[PDB]
Amino acid sequence: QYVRIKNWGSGEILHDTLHHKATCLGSIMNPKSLTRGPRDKPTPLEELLPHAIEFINQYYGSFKEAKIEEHLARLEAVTKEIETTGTYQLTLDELIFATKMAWRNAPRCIGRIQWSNLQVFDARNCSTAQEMFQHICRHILYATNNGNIRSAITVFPQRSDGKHDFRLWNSQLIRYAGYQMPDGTIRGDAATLEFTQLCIDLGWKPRYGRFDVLPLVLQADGQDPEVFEIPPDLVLEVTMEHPKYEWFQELGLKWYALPAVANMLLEVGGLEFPACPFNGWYMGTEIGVRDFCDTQRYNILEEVGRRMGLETHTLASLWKDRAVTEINVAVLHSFQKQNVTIMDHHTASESFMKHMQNEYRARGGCPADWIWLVPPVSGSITPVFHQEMLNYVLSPFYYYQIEPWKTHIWQ
Amino acid sequence: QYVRIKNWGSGEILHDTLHHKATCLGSIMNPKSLTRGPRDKPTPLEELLPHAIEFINQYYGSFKEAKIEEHLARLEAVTKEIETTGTYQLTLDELIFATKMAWRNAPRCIGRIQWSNLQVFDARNCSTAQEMFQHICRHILYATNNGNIRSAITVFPQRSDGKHDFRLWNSQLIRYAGYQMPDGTIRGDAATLEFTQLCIDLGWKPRYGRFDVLPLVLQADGQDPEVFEIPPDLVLEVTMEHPKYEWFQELGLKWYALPAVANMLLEVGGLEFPACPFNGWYMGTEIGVRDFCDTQRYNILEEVGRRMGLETHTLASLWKDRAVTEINVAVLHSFQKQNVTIMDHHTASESFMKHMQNEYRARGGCPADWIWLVPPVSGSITPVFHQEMLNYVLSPFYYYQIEPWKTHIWQ
Ligand code: HEM
Ligand code: HEM
Ligand SMILES: N#Cc1ccc(Cl)cc1O[C@H](CCN)c1ccccc1
Ligand SMILES: N#Cc1ccc(Cl)cc1O[C@H](CCN)c1ccccc1
Ligand SMILES: C[C@H](O)[C@H](O)[C@H]1CNc2nc(N)[nH]c(=O)c2N1
Ligand SMILES: C[C@H](O)[C@H](O)[C@H]1CNc2nc(N)[nH]c(=O)c2N1
Repeated sequence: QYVRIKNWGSGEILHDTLHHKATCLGSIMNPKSLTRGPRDKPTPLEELLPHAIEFINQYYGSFKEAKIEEHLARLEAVTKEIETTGTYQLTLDELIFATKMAWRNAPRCIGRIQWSNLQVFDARNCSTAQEMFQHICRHILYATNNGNIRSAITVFPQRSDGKHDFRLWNSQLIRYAGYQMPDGTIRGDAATLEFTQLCIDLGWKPRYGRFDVLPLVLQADGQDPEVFEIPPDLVLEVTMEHPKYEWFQELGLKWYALPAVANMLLEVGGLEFPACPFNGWYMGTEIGVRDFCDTQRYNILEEVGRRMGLETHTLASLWKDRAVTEINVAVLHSFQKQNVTIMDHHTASESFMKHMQNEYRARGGCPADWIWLVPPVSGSITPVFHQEMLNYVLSPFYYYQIEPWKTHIWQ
Repeated sequence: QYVRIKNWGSGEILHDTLHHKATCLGSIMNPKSLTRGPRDKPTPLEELLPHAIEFINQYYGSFKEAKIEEHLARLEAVTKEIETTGTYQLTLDELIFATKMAWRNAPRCIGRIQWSNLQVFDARNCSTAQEMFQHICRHILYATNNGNIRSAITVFPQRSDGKHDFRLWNSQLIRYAGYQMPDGTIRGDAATLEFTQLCIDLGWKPRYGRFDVLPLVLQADGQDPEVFEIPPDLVLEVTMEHPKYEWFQELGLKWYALPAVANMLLEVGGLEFPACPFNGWYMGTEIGVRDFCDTQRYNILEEVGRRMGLETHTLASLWKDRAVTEINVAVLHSFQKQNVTIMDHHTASESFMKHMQNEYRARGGCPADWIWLVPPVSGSITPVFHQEMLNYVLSPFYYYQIEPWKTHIWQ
């Protein structure tokens, strides 16, 4: 059967079949259903082996020209591998496939039309935190590409017993430090207060700035994490300026060009990769609305309002809506001016709609979390708002993890 | 136990207990879980009687000063009533309580801080469509109050066997007609195309305008529906003007002052009221963003853009965000100028947050559908966006219904 899905803007109807391949608390950010926690022992054969077979089938079934001999031979090899060793190793080709599929299956990602365009750095041979650091640097460097942003993923060694996990303690590859000031005030990124403390506690020298790039906190083979400063030549920044307001530059705002997730787990055919940093390119509203205007972040709304000469004390004036748009054009303008890849939320919405349509035609569905896909600003002025969606967990998938410091056994 | 809920903007944590009193497909507009369909026979005693007792307990348990004698006597009376007659009648006091509770339990309503402030018109003695019409007129008149908008509800007779249902075939008490033009174009409200046809098909004279107020299509005691024109002196309208753009008036826009839902079903202690029109007052973004800017409605965005002299062909310019805000200030300004109650989305968001906080303190929860509660524009600039919510069906509740024309047996 199917689930009937309606696009209220265009009246269009779609039939979801794909939800049958799946594995209200919808407005929860980090639900347990979206988390893949730690392990003390390897995954039971009873659950590993069927998952593995399904992946191999999915992998071979994706081929335009089917190769039955290779498929059955690989099915045989993998089965024998799991039954005798208690685990298995993917081929590079299978890993590349897994990373794209997991992105294709990320319900919270608006940039999925790009799913097939991903550079994969195989770091499964990695053994030390220094080698992890080198892989992360190469990733930052490749992905940054002097502002011509490229989507990439670095896949570190898979979880074995769960006592030898490779982990990136950071939220993101590039992110700013947040300090609780003696004044009671907060400096920089209020969202990294706890993690900034962790870095300081592990020997990081805090420069006490508003835009201090946090260090890499790398855990290799279950060992205690090691702190590494990101070479500043690798961190590309965009200084904020408005195309009409000269005073915008005076706010002294900047942002990093690279949106890279550092802390997620890639699940593929029973295998778990607890260290697999990935990136795309920015969507303007993420910096302009979330990073600059949330009270839990840089919180600049009032200042941009006052400087525009608006009624900052009457909500009914819509000064907040007026200010947010200027911040958003500034973000867009600044990235454009400085030759750095950025996408506006309107263009992204249309792109996702095209992708979703392609996905229903290609496989009878697209897992999509409406709450995440709808831009944080101008919702209904956007096609995705009027689109009914089905949110489900397929495989391969990118899961959240429990924060490493909460489960790590020290030395 | 409880469910831990986080407000990411203020870091605040709440514990939901109330979800235990309840009865992903979250982005679906009219799910079956939110619908209460028709009946051929009265509700089985096995399901009616326990629901009835729970309501009586809830009603008596709401008293500041408990009345055990009255409670047990009413429990006894109701039980005897259901066991012997197969149904029961609420007291006016119980009905008033039920209507407010159902509003308090409406997860999709941002105006809930007002839940206790509701005028209840008891029309349970109604027998004809002409009497229904008189009750609706009195409601429109009371609620309108010359622009000083008051929340009201008219409760028509409860469902008996389901073959004698009282129904309002309209979506809303006041709404504009939508016509498919010979030109292939659409005139007026594109969202009422099908229902406008139904009215024409039932003998309504279409005036072929952009703002033609639809007639009342009233079904009393299971009879065939009757068409009634709303007395125009009862329909208060706000003509749209911008406080700075003189050309805004030239767009020739207007909207009705009264947001009144006509088609929902009130469920209370096993009883179903399939005709119970209710209203509040407008939240600006509903007219400005949804009614004026959706492609499925009045679709004015491009015209407001051009007239502002903007890059209507480059999405990256953020012309849509620029235009929507002006439309929104126009809506707000026009209702203010014309002394008609309206609430901006920023003020409404703050109000709901205060309400939600009061609700967790008062009963350990607040059923809330995030997708609906977050304004259609300026999401994150709003406190409700950062609030994690739990969506569940309590009782009393306002359910959707299957469109009457789809199930009605004609004469
Ligand atoms: C190439 C351009 C891309 C764009 C414009 C894009 C954009 C986004 C945006 C806007 C979000 C919402 C993030 C948030 O609010 O926290 C997101 C989330 C996500 N994206 Fe993409 N994305 C892109 C590429 C990628 C890539 C390359 C992958 C993986 C290989 C990916 C995986 C995800 C995942 C897993 C999430 C959810 C993250 C979370 O739950 O915190 N995206 N993406
Ligand atoms: C007094 C001021 C009020 C405000 C500002 C308010 C505002 C709203 C808004 C903005 C919505 C979203 C509607 C949509 O997008 O379709 C809504 C939905 C709702 N409200 Fe309220 N409301 C108010 C009063 C009421 C009253 C008096 C009741 C019932 C007695 C009520 C019952 C509901 C219900 C049941 C829904 C969901 C309607 C649907 O699912 O289509 N509201 N309200
Ligand atoms: N915009 C954007 C975006 C693009 C790709 C990816 Cl992986 C994530 C993205 O956004 C998220 C926003 C989380 N606050 C993000 C994640 C990691 C680094 C920087 C930004
Ligand atoms: N705004 C608003 C609003 C206030 C109270 C109620 Cl009952 C409903 C409201 O909005 C809905 C929007 C549906 N498109 C509404 C329902 C019925 C008539 C007019 C407006
Ligand atoms: C698909 C999605 O459910 C739909 O388009 C929703 C989104 N949020 C909404 N929120 C409100 N208040 N009213 C609506 O009609 C909608 N439409
Ligand atoms: C409570 C709610 O889940 C939360 O505040 C969400 C809303 N939608 C979002 N959408 C995206 N892309 N990113 C987010 O962080 C959030 N935050």
